[PDB]
Amino acid sequence: SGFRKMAFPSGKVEGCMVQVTCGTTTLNGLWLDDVVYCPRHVICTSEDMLNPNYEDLLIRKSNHNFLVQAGNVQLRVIGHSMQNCVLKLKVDTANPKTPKYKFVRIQPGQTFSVLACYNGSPSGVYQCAMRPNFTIKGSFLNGSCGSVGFNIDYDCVSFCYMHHMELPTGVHAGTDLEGNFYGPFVDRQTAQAAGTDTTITVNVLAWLYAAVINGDRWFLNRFTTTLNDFNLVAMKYNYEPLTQDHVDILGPLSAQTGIAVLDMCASLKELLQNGMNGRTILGSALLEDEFTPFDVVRQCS
Amino acid sequence: SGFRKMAFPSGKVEGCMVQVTCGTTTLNGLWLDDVVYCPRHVICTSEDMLNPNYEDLLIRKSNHNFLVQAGNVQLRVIGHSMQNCVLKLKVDTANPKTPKYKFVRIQPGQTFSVLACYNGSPSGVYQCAMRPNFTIKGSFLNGSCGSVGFNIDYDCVSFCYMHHMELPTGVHAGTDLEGNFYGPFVDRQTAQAAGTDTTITVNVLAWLYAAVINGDRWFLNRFTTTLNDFNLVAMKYNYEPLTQDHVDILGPLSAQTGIAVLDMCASLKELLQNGMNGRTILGSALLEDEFTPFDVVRQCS
Ligand SMILES: CC(C)[C@@H](NC(=O)C(F)(F)F)C(=O)N[C@@H]1CN(C(=O)c2cncc3cccnc23)CC[C@H]1c1cc(F)cc(Cl)c1
Ligand SMILES: CC(C)[C@@H](NC(=O)C(F)(F)F)C(=O)N[C@@H]1CN(C(=O)c2cncc3cccnc23)CC[C@H]1c1cc(F)cc(Cl)c1
Repeated sequence: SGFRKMAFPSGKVEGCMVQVTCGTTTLNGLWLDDVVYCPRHVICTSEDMLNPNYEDLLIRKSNHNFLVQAGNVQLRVIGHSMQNCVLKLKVDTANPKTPKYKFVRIQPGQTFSVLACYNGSPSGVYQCAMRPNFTIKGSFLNGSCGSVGFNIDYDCVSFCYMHHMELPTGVHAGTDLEGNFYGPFVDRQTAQAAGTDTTITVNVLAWLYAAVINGDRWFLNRFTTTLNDFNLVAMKYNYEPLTQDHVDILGPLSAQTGIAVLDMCASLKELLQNGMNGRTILGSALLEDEFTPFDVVRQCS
Repeated sequence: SGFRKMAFPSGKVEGCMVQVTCGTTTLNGLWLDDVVYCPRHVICTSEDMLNPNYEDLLIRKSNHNFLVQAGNVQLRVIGHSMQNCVLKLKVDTANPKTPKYKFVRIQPGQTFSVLACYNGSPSGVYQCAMRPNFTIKGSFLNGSCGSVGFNIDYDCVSFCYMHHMELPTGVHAGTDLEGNFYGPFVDRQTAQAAGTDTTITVNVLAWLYAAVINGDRWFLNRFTTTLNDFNLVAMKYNYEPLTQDHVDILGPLSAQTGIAVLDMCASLKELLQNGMNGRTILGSALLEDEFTPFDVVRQCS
């Protein structure tokens, strides 16, 4: 027992991280087969960062404008192109450590592991969630661009995130591996702000279940709510609406614990209205929303 | 910006995890060079559980009584010995993925990463701390024994923890890689309990410094404290004593923020007295004690 924020093992991804240099910009690249993926802003200098014309910055460049370095060794760049906000550099050598992989785009509410990297070297791994406002609450410093987020299913690495930027509130934005942003953001040095965030209701409920499973039960009551009454309360507290699909998804945990979802919803409604009355749930004095139902099942089995 | 519970990249350790079976017992082992380390209780049957004599059980075993599997490959065992509570199995193949490593024994308050494994297969990575009562608040199920805790410093893996057991309160106990337990615990199914846990004061202080570095000052106050007065108050909330050593260790963070250590102690005393009153620090509504000064420096700007 016990319940922790857990990331996937990161070895398969560490084997793919490289350093990409263009002029005096350095950041991280993902090396899969014979192509390296990195943010397109690598080709941008500070003079242009304010209002970059990527087409024009790229047209001016050749293979020899990029240097790719995997640990000790230079990879020779033999082609280059851009897909949305990602630069693709073709190299003369396939990565022998390439895992079975897919590129997937995730939905808000879904979680993934981030391997934070600097100068092409993996430095730490943590778990986070795609927020409803399409940011992530990461931990990222200068040089972290091109770090990736991933999930693992079987032996297959699903890459879902590449890091591009930080917003004024201190949260992070990036793209999928095909270079489409999550959220209404652009890759230029300009004032941009995240929309009001909301809480991921379904995840909170999942985590309440994990709490029950670990013997934290003080927040249960005899009562039950409806979906419609619950959503009225949710709306009030900037929680995402709970849909019938969410209810379905929690079916396993509901049957496992003997607490019906609309019962858990009544608990959660009470917690929103009254607070925790000085108590904690799973070592937390706030309602945690970065664990999915699947994560809860994964860890509790 | 941002601050996250961050683990070390697990790849170097993933390449060392194997499965060890003896009789009907299967658990995890750590394959370094031509040695597999695992908990000695792998040789205990369901009858031996209360008062096993491990020396007596081991002398009855042949090399061929132990099955070691790495992926699909059987490793032939060609020798065995016991050191304290760890079994060492000599195998005929040195692990080609052996990283640079050391074995270290850590002290209460120190943090490390855990690679949770089942059947020799890594399933997740998380960060935790050696509690003052010599337990860790892990997340482990049946079959997790042999999972290890580690730090990485400059490509060198410091292994500091091997998982052996769970206590009644749901927390976890184990040994260093020389097989000495942390704490008074024993590898027997006899009645054992964790002593009262206390908060790692030096770590809470470090984490307040992290909050300042990250741009939040709301909890500071105009006061200072003597070290003695600090301890007399903090111990009333079950916090560990802060020592002159701790104070020296916080000097770097003191210098970067310009807040004297004793001033930060005054801030903590007030937090303990007042609570958060609806506010958070670094995303948390309680005082986090599982980041060391070193962890904060590592992760922070
Ligand atoms: C409005 C945003 C575009 C901007 N935001 C801010 O500067 C602010 F205000 F939020 F800090 C931003 O993230 N600029 C990045 C910063 N950077 C990093 O390595 C970096 C990454 N993650 C967190 C950090 C924390 C501290 C310092 N650095 C980082 C280098 C590349 C640069 C960039 C990205 C891009 F997509 C397009 C262009 Cl042209 C330039
Ligand atoms: C007093 C403790 C010795 C005992 N715990 C209790 O009795 C308590 F307190 F949990 F009820 C305990 O941990 N037994 C372990 C359990 N185990 C696990 O795989 C295991 C590991 N981590 C978490 C789990 C969570 C759920 C189920 N299993 C696990 C198999 C091996 C066994 C063992 C270890 C040992 F060192 C000596 C002997 Cl002879 C037997």
